[PDB]
Amino acid sequence: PLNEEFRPEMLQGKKVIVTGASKGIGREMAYHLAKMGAHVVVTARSKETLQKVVSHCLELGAASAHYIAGTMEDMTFAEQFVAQAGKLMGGLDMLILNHITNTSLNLFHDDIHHVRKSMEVNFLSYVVLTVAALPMLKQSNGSIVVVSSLAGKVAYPMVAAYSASKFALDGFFSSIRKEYSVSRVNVSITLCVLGLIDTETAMKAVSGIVHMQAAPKEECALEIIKGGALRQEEVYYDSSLWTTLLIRNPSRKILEFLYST
Amino acid sequence: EFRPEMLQGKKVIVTGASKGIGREMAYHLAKMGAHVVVTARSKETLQKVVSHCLELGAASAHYIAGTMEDMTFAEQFVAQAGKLMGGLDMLILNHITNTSLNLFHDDIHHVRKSMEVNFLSYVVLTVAALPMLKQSNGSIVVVSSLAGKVAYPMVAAYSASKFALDGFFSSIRKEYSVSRVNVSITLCVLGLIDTETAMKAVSGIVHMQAAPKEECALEIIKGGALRQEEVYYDSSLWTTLLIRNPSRKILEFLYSTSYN
Ligand SMILES: NC(=O)c1ccc[n+]([C@@H]2O[C@H](COP(=O)([O-])OP(=O)(O)OC[C@H]3O[C@@H](n4cnc5c(N)ncnc54)[C@H](OP(=O)(O)O)[C@@H]3O)[C@@H](O)[C@H]2O)c1
Ligand SMILES: NC(=O)c1ccc[n+]([C@@H]2O[C@H](COP(=O)([O-])OP(=O)(O)OC[C@H]3O[C@@H](n4cnc5c(N)ncnc54)[C@H](OP(=O)(O)O)[C@@H]3O)[C@@H](O)[C@H]2O)c1
Ligand SMILES: C[C@@H]1CN(c2ccc(F)cc2C(F)(F)F)CCN1S(=O)(=O)c1ccc(C(N)=O)cc1Cl
Ligand SMILES: C[C@@H]1CN(c2ccc(F)cc2C(F)(F)F)CCN1S(=O)(=O)c1ccc(C(N)=O)cc1Cl
Repeated sequence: PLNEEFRPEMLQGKKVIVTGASKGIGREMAYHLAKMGAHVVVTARSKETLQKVVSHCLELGAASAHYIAGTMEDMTFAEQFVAQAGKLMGGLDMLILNHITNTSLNLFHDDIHHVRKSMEVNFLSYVVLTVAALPMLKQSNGSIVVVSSLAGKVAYPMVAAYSASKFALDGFFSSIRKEYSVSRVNVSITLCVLGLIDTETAMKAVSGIVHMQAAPKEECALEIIKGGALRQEEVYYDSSLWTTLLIRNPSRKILEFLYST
Repeated sequence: EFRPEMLQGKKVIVTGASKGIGREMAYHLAKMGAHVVVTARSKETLQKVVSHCLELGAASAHYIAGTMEDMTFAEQFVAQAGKLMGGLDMLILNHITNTSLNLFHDDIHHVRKSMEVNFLSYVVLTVAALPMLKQSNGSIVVVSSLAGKVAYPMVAAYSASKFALDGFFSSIRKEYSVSRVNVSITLCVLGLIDTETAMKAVSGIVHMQAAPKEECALEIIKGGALRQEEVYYDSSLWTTLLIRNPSRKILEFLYSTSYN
């Protein structure tokens, strides 16, 4: 990690992809990234909402802003979106995996279809994008940024499929970080553990069932960008203070030393 | 609190029961006088296991062969097994897709197969079995690993699938508490075990102390009989000590009333 204080200029001229960027934290990240003079390529499914975002980005001072629309249910699209984004920017420094299949609050009864879709979109596609991007990311000694959640560190009811997929990201990407450590690949992996953030999709899905405070999505977004710029292993963000301090697991840090050899 | 008589006449399914810990588990069940239905892809080996379970004092022993890459087989395998045994008390999810030790190298197929077999089939099996278990106030036992709790290199796809199990099955465990479904869920976090397949995979690259699979198998069954939420089993007691996660227990307890 960059033993250093975050500077907005760290992101100037940086060639950055942001997925699920048509709303919520994805949008806000893209805007922040634009104000810092980044080249931004964004994706999502709705081209309409995507274009609007691209408008707002160019004004803000984005060195370049582009969009590509498609669904990450389709892995062939996943792959091509990254090569195409590479084109539009002339390389890739930071890859921001953020999109998720749309979810709500339910007791799991029989939806094996929602479980697979969550696994494919929330997780597998992240792996596809990662493979697509790794080449460019090695040359630029860039960064992968992976947005996760409290539900991907601890267990909560009514978010089973979602939690499995976030847990799966932890498992896969943490495991990959260590491989890059051994094989000396200089590409940072940052896992971001977000508590409730006030996106319009979250507050819609939380209404009635859950009473808890939502942290701003604007600071949430900056915080994720900083964690990746500074190449941290993990980032925690949550309105509370209780929360953010327990997330770190030193005993885990301890056992991961058994391999060291 | 545990005593072998707990599993006498209990109806039990063991998956991946043709080799390693799965075979050992079926054998313990047989001694204990359980009704057992076992599975794997190979009928030849399942046959050998079934006759052995009988010699060991099994109240009943039968195999059903098929691949858990097929969610239709998985889902019918449970219907068929349950109807055979007249019900079901315990479901022991244990099988995995063939895995070896290598650096992730763009092999997305392996990552997906691992999610399919290691994680998703466990869910289909569970859905299929839930009505019978609700009826018997039975139990689901999920066999996981250290890589399902912590990050290691050379096991990326595998860890992903096992982490998946923890996040999914712990989440549903909370759900049953609250919807008063009396079906226990046990996650078993096992370090290295001396199964032929583990031993062939983990060498001669490195090697730590392998605990014995007969012990492991039994601790898994015990964990399940006693309805515990997690079971840890490793060669080193220092390792077992470090597996537990109190911060998590608190974050889940805190946000327990958070609310409804
Ligand atoms: N906000 C929170 O309370 C909270 C809490 C914990 C974790 N997180 C994490 O934060 C991240 C963003 O959350 P959010 O609430 O901001 O998300 P969101 O508002 O629901 O939107 C995420 C984006 O993903 C896109 N998307 C949906 N399906 C897609 C698909 N099949 N292929 C490609 N893109 C797709 C959506 O755009 P389209 O509909 O146009 O496709 C959307 O822009 C997620 O990774 C989430 O897990 C958020
Ligand atoms: N042994 C260890 O060092 C270790 C460490 C940590 C965790 N674990 C956990 O312990 C459990 C058992 O491990 P193990 O070492 O005992 O495994 P194993 O003996 O090598 O084999 C597991 C079983 O799964 C079956 N199987 C393979 N592919 C299948 C498929 N596609 N569909 C249905 N069944 C299939 C195999 O039978 P067929 O080939 O005939 O299909 C076999 O009976 C696993 O969940 C593993 O994650 C083991
Ligand atoms: C309920 C929220 C938002 N959610 C989310 C995000 C984006 C969406 F689009 C939809 C959702 C969801 F709510 F429907 F799941 C994902 C899951 N979580 S979370 O991990 O941020 C979380 C935070 C705090 C607590 C707590 N009780 O302290 C519990 C949880 Cl699960
Ligand atoms: C290597 C073993 C056995 N393995 C396994 C089991 C059954 C199989 F069939 C195949 C494998 C595998 F090794 F090939 F993945 C699954 C993964 N693990 S483990 O999680 O028990 C483990 C134990 C100790 C260390 C450590 N070095 O401190 C690391 C790990 Cl990942």
